Amino acid sequence: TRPAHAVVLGASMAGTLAAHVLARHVDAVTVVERDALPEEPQHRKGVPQARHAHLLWSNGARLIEEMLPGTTDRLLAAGARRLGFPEDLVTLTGQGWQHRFPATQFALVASRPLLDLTVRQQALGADNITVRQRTEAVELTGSGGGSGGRVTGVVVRDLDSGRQEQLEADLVIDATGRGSRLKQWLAALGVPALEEDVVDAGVAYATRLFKAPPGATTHFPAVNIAADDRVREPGRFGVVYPIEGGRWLATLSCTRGAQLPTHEDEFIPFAENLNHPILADLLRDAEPLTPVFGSRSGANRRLYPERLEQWPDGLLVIGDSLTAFNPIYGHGMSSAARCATTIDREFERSVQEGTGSARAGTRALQKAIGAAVDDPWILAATKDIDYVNCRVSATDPRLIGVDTEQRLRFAEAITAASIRSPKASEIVTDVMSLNAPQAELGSNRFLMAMRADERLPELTAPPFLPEELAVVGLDAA
Ligand SMILES: Cc1cc2nc3c(=O)[nH]c(=O)nc-3n(C[C@H](O)[C@H](O)[C@H](O)COP(=O)(O)OP(=O)(O)OC[C@H]3O[C@@H](n4cnc5c(N)ncnc54)[C@H](O)[C@@H]3O)c2cc1C
Ligand SMILES: [Cl-]
Repeated sequence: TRPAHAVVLGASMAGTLAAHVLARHVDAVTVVERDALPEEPQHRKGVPQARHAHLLWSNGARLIEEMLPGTTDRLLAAGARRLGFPEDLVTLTGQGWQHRFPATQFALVASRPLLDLTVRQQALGADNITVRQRTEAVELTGSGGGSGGRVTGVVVRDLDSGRQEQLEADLVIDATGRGSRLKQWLAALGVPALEEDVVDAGVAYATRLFKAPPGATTHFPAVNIAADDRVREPGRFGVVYPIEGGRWLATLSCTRGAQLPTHEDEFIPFAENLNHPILADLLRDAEPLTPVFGSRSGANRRLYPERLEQWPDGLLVIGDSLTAFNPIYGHGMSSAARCATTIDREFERSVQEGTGSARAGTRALQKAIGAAVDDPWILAATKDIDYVNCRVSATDPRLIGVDTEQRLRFAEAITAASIRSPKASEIVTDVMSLNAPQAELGSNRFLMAMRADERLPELTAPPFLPEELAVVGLDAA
């Protein structure tokens, strides 16, 4: 019959959105979060990735705005910036500088603690949501393996008292992120292993927070620098994003085989060694506020519970626990929002009575969630699969059934069109913002746009406007 109590494990972006949506369809929702959740925008140990630059692409932003009206204005009122693409970015691709065409998509940029707080404030206020902070999910309860498995609840431990308690539930949602213990919980119930795809280019991140030149966060673009991506060499990248409070977040990254800064005096020289040194020129006199923070969470990985015949009833997996991506493409929060939107749109259809058990509904929900995360998976995996020394363990025929040399040729063509042809840039910006599938770049429509559109002359300098150079006090020469 119909769920009366849902338990959500984890209260970051995926779990907070999921709890909001589930409270609309289920009598009572409990949220279990290991951290204390701050009432001010502060970093916390359970989301260490929030130290690094975050873009909320228009796909995720619109889905959050639909679920939680007013959120976008609250973010802008608190200093977030709406960055139009490509218009508001100075971007060097492996094919040249991006012409700054009038924006066709956007992303919201704020410090990740402000985004998270603003969302929580909107989403966890409902009267039928109970948030248990400083509480750790320990294992799942129920039975697994052949025929009739079901999850009936969760063992939780209060971290202040050390006391463990059994939390019964009709539906359990794992939103505990890339560090989820899900595989261990499933093995303990007797559930067989999940199918999983990996495309792991060994990407790593190094980030410093800076005080920006006054006014740069409002009147100076974001800047994104990529390698010429010589076929046999690791990629190296850098981005500088404005966030609230007149600060710049600078995130440097590379793929397997290149070295990232780990000491502060190594940071600007890495940016100096990118294909164009502009990031170093911008940061050279900016005031650093933090040491270098690192991340090694850069692999693309995807679990396929929707394929497991022995998936247990009453269990859903969402967010980074289900699938996680190379952060350079910026889709994890959008993918989290898609998971919650999909639950919202499919919950009633899936749980309609008639089958006599929760199996049909659980499996139908997890199958719809699986379809919803396909776009960020195939985008990021396609972009990473041909890096030198990339580790590929995937069954996806879109990836493993195609000629590598053909894919490389396709990719250069798409990039070359996007930077200098406005009609191509619209379609590519749609895909890069997670609003059209990667498959659209192989369509008749896109190929025709690539062929028929004008192509502007190559840019020979970063396309800053004069008013922008004035802000940071640089000279075109
Ligand atoms: C370097 C880097 C840069 C990124 N940049 C971007 C970007 O630009 N744009 C974007 O959209 N995404 C970006 N991402 C991805 C984004 O951070 C995540 O997709 C997003 O946080 C959603 O993840 P989540 O809610 O599923 O899990 P997480 O955010 O990882 O949170 C999981 C939650 O579960 C809690 N938890 C864990 N274990 C337990 C337990 N046993 N019991 C209870 N609670 C538990 C944790 O404390 C945490 O609150 C980036 C990621 C990284 C690493
Ligand atoms: Cl991290």
